[PDB]
Amino acid sequence: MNEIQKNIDGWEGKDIGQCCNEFIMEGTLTRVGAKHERHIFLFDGLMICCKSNHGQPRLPGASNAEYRLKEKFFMRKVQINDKDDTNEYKHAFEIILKDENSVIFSAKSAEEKNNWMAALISLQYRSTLE
Repeated sequence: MNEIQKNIDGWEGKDIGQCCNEFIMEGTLTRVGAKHERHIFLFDGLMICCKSNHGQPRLPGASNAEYRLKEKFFMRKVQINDKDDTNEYKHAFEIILKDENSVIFSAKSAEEKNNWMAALISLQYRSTLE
């Protein structure tokens, strides 16, 4: 949370570093829904999306959370759906995470795209097996 506290906001949650906080997957996905980006961070406890659009003051006031940790407790059952055509589109797909919510991630790394969906498919996979 120390190396993450400088990329979150209100560090939501009641002590996670003790419950886990083991960032399963570390990566930043863009939300193709209004030119918006956020540093995604699926924790072994839940999913946390660190919003990222602009900066904020109070930098010299001990801080550096340019982003904003967004509560996303669905990793326990996600559903990524790489619904894109790059060749025809940019580089984003639909993400169907628990709590019935669809997103529009935007990756630029063939690996990230795979690690983006693989990571999600990793947990979502534990929602029936393992």
